[PDB]
Amino acid sequence: MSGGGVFTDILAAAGRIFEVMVEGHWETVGMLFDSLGKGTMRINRNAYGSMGGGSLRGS
Repeated sequence: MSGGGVFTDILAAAGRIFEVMVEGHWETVGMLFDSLGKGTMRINRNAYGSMGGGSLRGS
């Protein structure tokens, strides 16, 4: 554990810290994201009901 052994564990810890920290980040997103993810789905669908299959056809 001299060199990168411990350091990688530190990396593993922080990564895991940040990771569990990240999960919580998206926990609140179900709110902010919903403001333009749930309702957006409608925007996109409509924006795709013809705009994304005939006008631009996504290509």
